[PDB]
Amino acid sequence: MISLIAALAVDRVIGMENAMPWNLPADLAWFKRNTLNKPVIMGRHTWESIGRPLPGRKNIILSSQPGTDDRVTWVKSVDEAIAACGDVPEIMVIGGGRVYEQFLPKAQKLYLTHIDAEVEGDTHFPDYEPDDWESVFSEFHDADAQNSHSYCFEILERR
Ligand SMILES: Nc1nc(N)c2c(ccc3c2ccn3Cc2ccccc2F)n1
Repeated sequence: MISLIAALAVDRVIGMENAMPWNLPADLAWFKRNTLNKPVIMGRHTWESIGRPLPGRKNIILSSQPGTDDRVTWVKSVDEAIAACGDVPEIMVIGGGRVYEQFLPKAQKLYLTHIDAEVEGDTHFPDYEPDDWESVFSEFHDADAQNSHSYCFEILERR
């Protein structure tokens, strides 16, 4: 199965991390947990923001342009990325904008972290119709000493 894991701001705004409101430690741990030991598919820029391959995980980069790092797998096609993951229980799509919008049609599960913070941004998350996504889990968390704004974890599944 294919899953997307994203962190969304107000108005479903998607964004490159490293800092911003997406460096939230507790969200990083939610990500690291759900993304541990599963093959990981990203974009160019989402790969640039990590700087290192995510360990114990095949890392796949969807890019129209050629590879610049042998520690990871570069592919050009959505279907090449899926195949490059082998036969695994769950594939994890990491971002960003263009990569989410390419993989939504084939995904069965969403791992959304809604953050209660606003960013002026022109990149958004794909508009999923609630008529084909069931909320299977939400976990609100207050603003914390390490977490600048509150945040709500959510899992959704296609019906
Ligand atoms: N909910 C949700 N979803 C996501 N795809 C991410 C995330 C938080 C950080 C993310 C995501 C994707 C890439 N990074 C940057 C990064 C990840 C791991 C280590 C170092 C790093 F810089 N949170």
